[PDB]
Amino acid sequence: RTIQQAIDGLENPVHYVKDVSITPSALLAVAVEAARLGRTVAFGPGHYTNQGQPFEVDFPLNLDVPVGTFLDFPIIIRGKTVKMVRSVTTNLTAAQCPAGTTVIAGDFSAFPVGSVVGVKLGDNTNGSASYNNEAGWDFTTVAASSNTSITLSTGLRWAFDKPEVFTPEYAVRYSGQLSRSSYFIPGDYTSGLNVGDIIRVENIDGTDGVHGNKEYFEMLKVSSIDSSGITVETRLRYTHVNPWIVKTGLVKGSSVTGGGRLKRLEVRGVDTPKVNSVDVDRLIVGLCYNIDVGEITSRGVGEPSSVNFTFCFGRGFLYNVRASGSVSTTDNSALKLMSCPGLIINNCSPHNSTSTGSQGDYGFYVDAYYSPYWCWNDGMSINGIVTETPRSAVTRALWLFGLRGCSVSNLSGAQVFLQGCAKSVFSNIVTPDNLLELRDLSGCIVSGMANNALVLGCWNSTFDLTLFGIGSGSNLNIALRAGAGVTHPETGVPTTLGKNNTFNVKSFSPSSLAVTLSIAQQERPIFGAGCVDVDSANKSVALGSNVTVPTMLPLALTKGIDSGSGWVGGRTKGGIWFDGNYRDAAVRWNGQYVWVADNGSLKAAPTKPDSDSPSNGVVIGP
Amino acid sequence: VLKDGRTIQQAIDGLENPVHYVKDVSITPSALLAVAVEAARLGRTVAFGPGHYTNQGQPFEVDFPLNLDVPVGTFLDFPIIIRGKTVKMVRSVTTNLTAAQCPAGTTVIAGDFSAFPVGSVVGVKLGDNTNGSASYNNEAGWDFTTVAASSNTSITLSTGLRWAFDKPEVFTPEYAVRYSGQLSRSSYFIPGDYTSGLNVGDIIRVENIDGTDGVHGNKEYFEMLKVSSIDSSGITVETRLRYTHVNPWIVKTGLVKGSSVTGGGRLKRLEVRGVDTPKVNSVDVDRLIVGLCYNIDVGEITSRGVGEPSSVNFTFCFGRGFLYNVRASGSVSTTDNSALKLMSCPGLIINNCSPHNSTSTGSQGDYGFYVDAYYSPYWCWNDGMSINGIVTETPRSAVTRALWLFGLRGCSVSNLSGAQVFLQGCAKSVFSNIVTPDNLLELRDLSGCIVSGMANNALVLGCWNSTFDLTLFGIGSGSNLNIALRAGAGVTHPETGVPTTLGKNNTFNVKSFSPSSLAVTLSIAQQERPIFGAGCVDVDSANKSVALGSNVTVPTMLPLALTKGIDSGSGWVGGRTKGGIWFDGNYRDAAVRWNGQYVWVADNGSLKAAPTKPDSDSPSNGVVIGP
Amino acid sequence: VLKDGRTIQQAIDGLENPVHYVKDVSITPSALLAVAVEAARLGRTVAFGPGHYTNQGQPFEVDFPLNLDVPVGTFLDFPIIIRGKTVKMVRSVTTNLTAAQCPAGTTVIAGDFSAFPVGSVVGVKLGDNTNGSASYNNEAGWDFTTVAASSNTSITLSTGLRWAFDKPEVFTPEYAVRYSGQLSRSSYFIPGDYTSGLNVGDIIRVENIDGTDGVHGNKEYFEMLKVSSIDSSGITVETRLRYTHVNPWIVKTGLVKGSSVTGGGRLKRLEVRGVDTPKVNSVDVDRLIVGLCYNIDVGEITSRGVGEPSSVNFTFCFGRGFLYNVRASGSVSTTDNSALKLMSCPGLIINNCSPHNSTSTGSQGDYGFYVDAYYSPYWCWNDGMSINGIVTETPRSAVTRALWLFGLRGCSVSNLSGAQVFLQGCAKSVFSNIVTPDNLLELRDLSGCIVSGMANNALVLGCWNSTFDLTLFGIGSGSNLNIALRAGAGVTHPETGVPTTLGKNNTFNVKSFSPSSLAVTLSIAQQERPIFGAGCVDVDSANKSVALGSNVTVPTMLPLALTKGIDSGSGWVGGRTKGGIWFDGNYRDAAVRWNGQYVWVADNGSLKAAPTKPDSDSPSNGVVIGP
Repeated sequence: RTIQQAIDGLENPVHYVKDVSITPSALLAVAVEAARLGRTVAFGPGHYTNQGQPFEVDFPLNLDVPVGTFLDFPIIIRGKTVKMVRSVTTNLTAAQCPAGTTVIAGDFSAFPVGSVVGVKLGDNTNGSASYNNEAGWDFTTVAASSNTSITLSTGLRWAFDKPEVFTPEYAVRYSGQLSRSSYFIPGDYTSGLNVGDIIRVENIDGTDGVHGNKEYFEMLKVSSIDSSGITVETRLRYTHVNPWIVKTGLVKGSSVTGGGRLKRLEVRGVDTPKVNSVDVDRLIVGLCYNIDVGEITSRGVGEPSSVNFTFCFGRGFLYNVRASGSVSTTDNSALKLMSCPGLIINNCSPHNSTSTGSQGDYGFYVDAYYSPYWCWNDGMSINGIVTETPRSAVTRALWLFGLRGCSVSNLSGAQVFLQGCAKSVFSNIVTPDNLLELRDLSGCIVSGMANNALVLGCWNSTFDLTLFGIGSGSNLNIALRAGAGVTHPETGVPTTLGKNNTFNVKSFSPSSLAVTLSIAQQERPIFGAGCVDVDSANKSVALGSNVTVPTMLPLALTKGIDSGSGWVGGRTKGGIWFDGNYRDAAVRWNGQYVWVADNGSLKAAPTKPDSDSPSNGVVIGP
Repeated sequence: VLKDGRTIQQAIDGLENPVHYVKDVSITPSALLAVAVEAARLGRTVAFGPGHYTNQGQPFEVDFPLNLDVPVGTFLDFPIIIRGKTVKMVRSVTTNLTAAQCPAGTTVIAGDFSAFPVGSVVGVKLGDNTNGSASYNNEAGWDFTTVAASSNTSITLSTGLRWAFDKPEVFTPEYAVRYSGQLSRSSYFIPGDYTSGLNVGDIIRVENIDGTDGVHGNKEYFEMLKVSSIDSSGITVETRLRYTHVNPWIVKTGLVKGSSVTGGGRLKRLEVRGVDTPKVNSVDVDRLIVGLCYNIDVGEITSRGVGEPSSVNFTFCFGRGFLYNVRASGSVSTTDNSALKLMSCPGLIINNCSPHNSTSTGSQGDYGFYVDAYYSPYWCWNDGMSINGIVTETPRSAVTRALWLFGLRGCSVSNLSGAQVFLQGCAKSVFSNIVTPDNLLELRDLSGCIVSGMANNALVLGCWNSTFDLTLFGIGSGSNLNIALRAGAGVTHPETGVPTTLGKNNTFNVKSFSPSSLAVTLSIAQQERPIFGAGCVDVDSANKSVALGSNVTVPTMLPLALTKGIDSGSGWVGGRTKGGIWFDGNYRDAAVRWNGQYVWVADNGSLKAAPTKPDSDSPSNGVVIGP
Repeated sequence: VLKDGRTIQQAIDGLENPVHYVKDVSITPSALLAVAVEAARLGRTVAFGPGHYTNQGQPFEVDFPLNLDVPVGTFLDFPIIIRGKTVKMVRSVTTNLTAAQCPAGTTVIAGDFSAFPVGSVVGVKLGDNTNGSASYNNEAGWDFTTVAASSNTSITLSTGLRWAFDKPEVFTPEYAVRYSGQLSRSSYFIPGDYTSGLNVGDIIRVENIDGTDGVHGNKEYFEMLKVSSIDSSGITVETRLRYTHVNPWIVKTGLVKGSSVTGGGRLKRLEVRGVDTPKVNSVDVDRLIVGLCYNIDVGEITSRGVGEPSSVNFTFCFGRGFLYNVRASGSVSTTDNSALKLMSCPGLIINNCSPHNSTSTGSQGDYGFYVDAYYSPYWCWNDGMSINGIVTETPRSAVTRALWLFGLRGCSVSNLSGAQVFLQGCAKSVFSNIVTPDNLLELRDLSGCIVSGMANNALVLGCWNSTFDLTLFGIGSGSNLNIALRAGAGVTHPETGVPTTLGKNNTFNVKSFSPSSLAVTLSIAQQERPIFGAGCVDVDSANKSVALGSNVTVPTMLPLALTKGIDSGSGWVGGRTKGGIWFDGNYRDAAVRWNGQYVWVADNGSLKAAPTKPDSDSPSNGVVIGP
């Protein structure tokens, strides 16, 4: 009967998964068939648990997950970080494969002498920050191989746990410098690369990492190629010296949308992933290009992060994200980004982060160190981050580290830490109940309002702050404290004195204990014309150890200011116009009030004159 | 008949009419309700075919999740109301009484209350059939107390009603407990044993009684919170408290678990009330109301209005919400209201709203955008909002005010443009990138705020510890006639509620570029220690640069670039500095003008003075003050 | 084999081939049009199954609403053009005349115009087969006049054509009336009786003739407005007028009522022209053009380009639009153009645009982001836009300028980063959070603007009543060699159009941190009353702090933190203050450096001077000025 066949077909659309009991292998076959067409797999209502197994694909996945569908199992889309011809896994420990290792045991017969070989951490280890390698890739050449060992031509830069050793499909050493902001890489790569391929550029000898470190890399998409060189779709973010150029195998697109719920989604190694309008309890996006992720909610799964983004390159968008429910024992964050240059971030609202010991679990954290790598967060635009204090002994809530050339605005709710940033603007910071902590910023502009503030180090920076209170702990009774730095963020030079920082502080604490500004370990601090405090305070300017060339413009501080011969005042052409008579052009100067009288003479008196000729007045001249 | 026993007719009928798809514009209200009930059983969407649906003219109301897909070509032309339980109740009695029959302080209410046990918790709300009245301070209030007596003809409350109630509805909460002590703002753990009534995922109402953390120090305010863990020692909530409460009631709500409306089509009227995590996105809604919800997500909305005082409202939305890409218009009011109106939505991120075509009939206004903290009786702070990107136009009204923000604290606000802004009664907030060059900028009773941008002219009333960094292009035409920036008296400190008429410690950095020969750059009255900063500029066509009115004390000035008259007096305070100043020049460019002299250090090191600006180091009208 | 009328095969065939689902990539252009016409009757979507559709290589053009659902896996690889009527017409005559044959001032046009009555309104547009030419100032112009003579061989216009036209098309509008007098910007009511030609919901074109409210005071500008109410006394419009018009034409348009393209898939080329409220969202569009639309909503778009001078552009969009989350790339030009290009879009909110990979072949540029107000002949202001979040990179071109904003007024702009910004010919706008530390920041002919952020170095040309608050890290390498901030001559005031070479009353607060021994912090010429504010800073490695060039008058300085040479002269003006100053110290830290002396008040109250900074209160080189 054709009618029965027709109705059976109508009741069971291809590409519509509606049986929660679909086997893992049948679900995989659905996804394989959809990918041949490039179309979506859609789901009917229900609670799907996939026999408790992860569902992993290495090809494009386009899911429509509607309201009423819960995909309650791990879904992992995983492309190839480096495209490989062969690989040998290993169970050596980091102690058996320490930094500088050149000989690795295993069956390496098929690895030709002189070929390029790469080494990565095994897929069943997280490595360790203790030997500075949780995410590292190393490239070198084969000096010798046998069915018992391989000899590398240069030693491994870091220790590896469970090293996996492989031959890249296409990997070439560049001789010379690829400068940041370039778009053309000279050379003949036509034997290995095509338009649309994504390459990894792995620095070896350059120093354009955070703190001047040499471990960093970036991904780029080839937009043109000929025998003279390749052009890439976005300009280089970092300067590389003698890098490796390596072909990746990122998956060509993937998407997850629809309004339903996913327990755990991992999107790794994808070119142009989209994740939008879903509830994802745990979301991980890593080693991707041109991401677009937004309108996401995430309740967490009790892991140290709930949503994180790692090594995302190109021009990404991250918007309208509510993330929560993370629990950590070491530093981590509900919403966490690590080295995502060029990303636009708009409107993130994290909350309910918890730490169970002595370290933090932040609401929002942008970090540039993922051992071994120190890739700058170059050129990010961040607007609209609303936080609350972690449920933690650590009250820090929002932490930005390793940003350069970034525009940052509208940060509110809980304690902000800005650390190790360069040439960036941070405005509309609104955290009136909290400390604002600032460390080792170079050429930054910081403005907004807080309870109290701490500046450690910093160079050529401006701090334009309204402060409502004073410190309670290491900054006890001080509205703004400045102290020693540690490291210049771009050069990595150890540096304890801050230099040339401008302070425009309006301090409104009504406490009789308040010390408006307490400054130490600073060269040429500048106290600007915008400084204000009120006369209930205890002290206006306390200068401590190692302050040199302190500089002041006329301001509206009301209580004690420390003295000394090193003060530099304002400088001007044109004089000044003291526009007044004895009433309102009397200049207070040491123990006198000095004024020009109505008859043109210069006078002085030890108390403010109530006439042009007070009885305690004297004529200076003529 | 088919292999599974069904006839062909049933199989095609089901394919041509899926249970969750509504394509018949003539579907009855009862049949539509049955569709919605069945979709809620499966947690899934009801989708519509094209057509103009009127539901026999009837409102369509549900008290369970509704998830609608309303595509382009579908017009749901009937009210749709999703209504959860603001407080979960085990019994309730409605009355017919007016507010005059149930005044403030009432303890005895007529009706059949025989099932209300003495000593149980009893609540009173306005009936759903009244809006109350701001005239007795109660449009939205809830009161909780205990039963002191009950019978089949009246009930006696242990404490008198806080406000009068119209049509009071008297009820037993399913779970309500009185807390003894303070719950501080920014806490996340509430001590006590709530395990007999609460579970993880429940939403609770915390109703303040004795605390003063409302706007103006008022005692009427509340918030909602979601329970994230519970044990016999206390509950934790998934967002920290926004307000400090003292001896509050802790009350279990019955918010609906989710709901959504999406799809590209058009709805005449959508009310989303008492929903945990509602989503409304990518629809045209003529009248949208979202009220008493948690963790909202509303965006990509257009609204043409229905000629009512507001077109789009958000009221009492708690947790962490998003509101974005909204175009609203078409409202008509007789008393103050707004096309897009928000009342007490702490923690909300608002991005890109573009209201227009708002109209008022009388002497009050119909604003484009209004964030308000007073919804009588409540004064819940708009604490911790982030607002970016609001474009307004002048209402069609006697009142030119277009964008009004009241009762914000700890808020980051930026990018407000197009028509007249009023900031009122805000604290510890930043308002930047204000761009309203054709309009007055009005600022009243701000405490610890920073306000920057550009306008035609400006008015500062009161304010404490605030900074006004403004470029102004014109001068006032009415109550601020010919003044670029006027400062005058305040009314009330916003946090403490203390009546206060003098502003204090405000910084003014005003660049005033009106070319009018009538312009007065700054006209300052009723201010203690106003500070005229180094950023002040005007131009020498002005009539006057600084006029000082009544009750100005300790006026303070830093060296600046104002060019016309400045009022004199012995109370002026100048800038203070270490290091002296370097007057870097000789007689031509280090001559200091001082009263009627020019004073300079001559090339031989002597100090000279002359009554006109010196054209040489030794003018014939020069005098040596000394060597 | 029957159901209730229909055969079972009918029903099965209907279900296997639903009528609004296009799933056959072989569908003919005629059949696809018929699907679109049927959907428009219902106002519903056309949805596509997966596949690569090429429409037999034909453009697909409609002049009625189109609502497409284009899902992931669908590629519509052919041009799709939705085109409403810019002006509704009742007759039109096309010609093949060249611009030399129809020069500016032309009153007589050959052709069969026997159907055009003397005294009726006639309009002239460029033919649809021409682009015109900027060389005779007309790529987009419309002219309206009356018929003075007509016959089967020519028409005579009552007034000469304002510009030359190539292939002029001559037509009678359906409804066009001349307004006598001024329609002021910001108004909403247009007096007169238009009921014979207009209804609520119509969109009108207001074409200025005699007003001067264009950029540079030019007379060529127009806007579109939607009628929200009408009676016999006048019309009301949904949004207030953006421009002031004098003796304009009021012309009825035929904009299409709605259209939309969504769904996740890919389109080769989409042109949306003459549409009331188009929506384009969540699609990949290689080339996207949106022009002459009202209340646009375009967002979540990616565009890889087609190698044309622009990839995505918006022209003449009115009302209240949104543009958001756009990644555009792949443009290639030989004359100025931009990957993402906007021309005259007043009132538009723009949020989060990330253009890249733009290329130009010769001496002009191909920018990443460009907002322009000149599209010949028109100079319509970009009035009241809000722009936030633009990330650029340097074009692959000899021109390094990457982001160019021209002809903005009343705009709030923030968060511009990544590559070289040019702000030109803007008025009464704020531009903040500019972060381009590797690049020149170029600023020309700004009036009443506030510009803040950080760059490598900066150039200010002209400008009036503006503020430049900048941190600079380097110095120029070419035209601005060795200078951190250079100021020079302007050209034109942007609002009045008055030719003006001197800037006036600009405030410079520059913090310059170049460590180069060549650095000149400020090099100022062609400026009246430049103000060097109290926020200026440099470091003492620099060569020079302030170099004054030709035509600097009334240079004004407040006490600041510049450390190297400042040019001298008698025209310097210092700060002004009430209350004196408190030099709070003794000989150590209240010594005033003054010409070649240090002056201080000694502990005994006498005034002293010494030629070196004093190391005691009575140095051996000191002198008592007086007691």
